[PDB]
Amino acid sequence: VPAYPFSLPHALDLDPHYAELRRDEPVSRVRLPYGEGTAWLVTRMSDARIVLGDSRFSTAAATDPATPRMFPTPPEPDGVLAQDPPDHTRLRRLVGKAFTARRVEEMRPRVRSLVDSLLDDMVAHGSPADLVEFLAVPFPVAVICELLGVPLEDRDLFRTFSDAMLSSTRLTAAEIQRVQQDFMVYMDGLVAQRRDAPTEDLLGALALATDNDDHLTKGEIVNMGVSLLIAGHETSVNQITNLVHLLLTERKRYESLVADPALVPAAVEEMLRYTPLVSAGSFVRVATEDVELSTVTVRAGEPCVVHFASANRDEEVFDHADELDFHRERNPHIAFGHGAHHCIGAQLGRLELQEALSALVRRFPTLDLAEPVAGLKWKQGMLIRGLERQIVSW
Ligand code: HEM
Ligand SMILES: C[C@@H]1[C@@H](O)[C@@H](C)C[C@H](C)C(=O)[C@H](C)[C@@H](O)[C@@H](C)[C@@H](C)OC(=O)[C@H](C)[C@H]1O
Repeated sequence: VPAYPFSLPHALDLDPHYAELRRDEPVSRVRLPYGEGTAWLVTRMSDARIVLGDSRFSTAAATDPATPRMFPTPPEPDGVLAQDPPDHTRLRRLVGKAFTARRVEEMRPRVRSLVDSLLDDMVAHGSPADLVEFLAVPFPVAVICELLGVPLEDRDLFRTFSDAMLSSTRLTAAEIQRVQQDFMVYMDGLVAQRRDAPTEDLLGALALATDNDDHLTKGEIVNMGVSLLIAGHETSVNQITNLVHLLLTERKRYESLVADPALVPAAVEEMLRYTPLVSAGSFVRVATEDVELSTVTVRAGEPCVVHFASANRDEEVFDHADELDFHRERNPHIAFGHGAHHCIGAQLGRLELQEALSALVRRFPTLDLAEPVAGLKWKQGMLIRGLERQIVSW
């Protein structure tokens, strides 16, 4: 009967319904915006983990246009989200060898230098300035270029492609396709260059063959490079803005990081959990077999959808879940998702946020929201929450 999403999202607030559903009906039936049929909506942490983690659920199935989904275009079956084991498991195994947490930490110095440069630009502009335009938008795409060892001259081409891939793209041409192909040929050439001469970047590592051993196709590598750019961009850009919003609207929080800069990483985790970056449910999971959740048993062929932010506010798991606490002992949030499809960029997402917050705290202890709160322009049509603009003063 009821439609999902329940209501239009306001700011980063959570719909009061979810909290009711956790208590009264953890697994509810719901009608999604675009597929045919009803689906199950999972609202609690244990259930969410089961749907995400257990092999009895398939994302590949969700590619059927008849299958319910949050977004208008049926999913592309090539998308790594839509990959099912064991082909998906191979991709993850191989890319996971190169995308270590150790490789990400080693980027931190170059990433610090990158934020510093962006902020210097913002100081050149003078207070007050749009933190979106100067920090949130440019920073993630630069970070990903660093990760792919793109030379500085060619980064222009990556920005255009990321902006063109977003559904909100202003240009919205027939030409988008022209950009896509132009970009694709470039990536081809970049991977071929890596095959000819090994580089220390993540493309370089993926290009290497121990030659008695498992490695990716050149075409697989190109496609993976595009996958990493797109997944990492939209989420990161808005997530930066969202953490800053939380920090400044109750400024006691930002002051807490000024006082103790070592608190930043803990704070980032807490804000990842607290922020409903994904306004809607999850990419759909269709049951290959009967599976037993908390309160209901899902029959094979029934579609499930997870709301990550609700799970993150589950009262069983988190004391004062509705409150924002940078001094939690444990924080097992699924802001990055869970199981097979755990965002690969989970470490590079954390790096990006920790480095943006630390830089702000270090260069601007006097940082404050210049735009009035009521004035704030939140993005309206989107799967992902974020501010169109965020004017700040220092
Ligand atoms: C704040 C930053 C980020 C957040 C909150 C985030 C969140 C997520 C979530 C929740 C998923 C899982 C969705 C599902 O399973 O239904 C996911 C998947 C993914 N994320 Fe992210 N992400 C972030 C940044 C990035 C970055 C920086 C990269 C890459 C550089 C990235 C690449 C991916 C990829 C490739 C997947 C696909 C998972 C798979 O099937 O292997 N994301 N992300
Ligand atoms: C990599 C990201 C990932 O973080 C996912 C989980 C974000 C949200 C929850 C989605 O999964 C969203 C449902 C996507 O799968 C697609 C609708 C797509 C159009 O959006 C996306 O393409 C976004 C960018 C995904 O590909």
